[PDB]
Amino acid sequence: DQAGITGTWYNQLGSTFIVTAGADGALTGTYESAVGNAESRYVLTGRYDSAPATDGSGTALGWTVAWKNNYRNAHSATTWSGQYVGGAEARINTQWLLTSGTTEANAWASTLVGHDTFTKVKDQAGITGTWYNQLGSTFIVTAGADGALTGTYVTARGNAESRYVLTGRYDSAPATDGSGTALGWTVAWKNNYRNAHSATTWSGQYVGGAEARINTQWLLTSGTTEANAWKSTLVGCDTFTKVK
Amino acid sequence: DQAGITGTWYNQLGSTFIVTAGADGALTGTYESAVGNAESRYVLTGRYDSAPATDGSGTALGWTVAWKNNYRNAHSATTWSGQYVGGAEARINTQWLLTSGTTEANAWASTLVGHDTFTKVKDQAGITGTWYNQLGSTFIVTAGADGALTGTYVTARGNAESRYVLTGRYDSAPATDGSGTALGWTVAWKNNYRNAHSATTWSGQYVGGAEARINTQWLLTSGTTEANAWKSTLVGCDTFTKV
Repeated sequence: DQAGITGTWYNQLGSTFIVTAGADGALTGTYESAVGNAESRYVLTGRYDSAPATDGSGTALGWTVAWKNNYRNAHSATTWSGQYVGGAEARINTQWLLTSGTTEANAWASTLVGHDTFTKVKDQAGITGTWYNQLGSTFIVTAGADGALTGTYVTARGNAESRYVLTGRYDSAPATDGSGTALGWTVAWKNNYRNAHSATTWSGQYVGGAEARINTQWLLTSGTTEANAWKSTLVGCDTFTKVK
Repeated sequence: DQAGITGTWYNQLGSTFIVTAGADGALTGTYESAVGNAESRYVLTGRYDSAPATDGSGTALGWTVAWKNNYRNAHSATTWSGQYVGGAEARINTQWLLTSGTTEANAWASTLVGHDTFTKVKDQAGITGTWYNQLGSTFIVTAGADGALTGTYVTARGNAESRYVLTGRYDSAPATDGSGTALGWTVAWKNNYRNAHSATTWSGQYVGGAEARINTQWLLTSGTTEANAWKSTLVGCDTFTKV
């Protein structure tokens, strides 16, 4: 829960994840990566299921880091999708997508995938607006000047109805060689009407111009028992356009 | 290397992988899963980089299991994409995609993703033919009556030229409810002309009819040093059509 997630987490690479869980399902914090084109802290935002099922399954959650701070710009964003498991050896088991901004020629090679285990020991104008994917889903987002993404997601498919809060990050200083703009965001599939004990992260890049698009891959993690943890995470791809 | 890979491997779930690596980059064997809708042995086929680099990096490889045998049909296929790392604690580090045959309505929810670590210590007619993806790549495949897939792959993109061998598996007895047919295959990016020290696995489903498709997700693993292992694997999606 909130008390369970809030705190400092360490992964198998030596990265440090500092997070506060809000009563409302918010995740806010800083990420410090021991590997890659990274240095010092980066802002992270995400969501978690603030009312997980009480059958001993984990708590679905997700979060995004855009790899830009005052010192470094790696023209990339990672999203982690996973579940928090509580108790004496508390864990956040995740899968992650790392998208780099690329030319359209290199887009097929844009996205790394991996797994991280966390333990408690050891432009703006372009993106802001309404987007529509091939499923009929609607993504309403405001890009902040500081790399924030905030808005609501409405899915035409799955155990979803009405709007869900979304938070994420984008590279607010993309390279100006015609590369896309790396970004990601999370929805926890809980609102006032439904709780699907799950969270999706989208990792992708915004491409501008006459046919602007946001090309993404996503991870959907469900809260599971440890028995079913191997079958907790769906993967897919969504293409968003500004026209339905 | 061939000698390093050949043998019995065990993962964190208690599954057993028995494999023979051929001198030609072939992987053949049986998989026994400790979890899921699986019992007894299932055929596996795949490929590996038979000429990895000698800078200490792992050896790219992948393989497929279609979850059909004489006792069980789970209308699914898993592809593992990873690298073999040799020495005293030999490992195969993988990511996997498990695609289930679904209706078009449920296709968005068809594919699971995970990671497995292995240690040495504990529609035949529809599919057969030429397929083209959105990148301009060409996939030529023969589906065997037994769930085999064999053929060649020619990629319009990446560190690739001419044909590469492909092997894989499909559900040779999907359900009679309009679901797609689960399948997967592997290409190791080595031929007589090029070695890209990498292997791709496609996991997906064949949908038949007037606009037949193979909808896939893929994992591309490069051989890396242990320091670069975190950045070894690309993920994407390819749609293949007959046109």
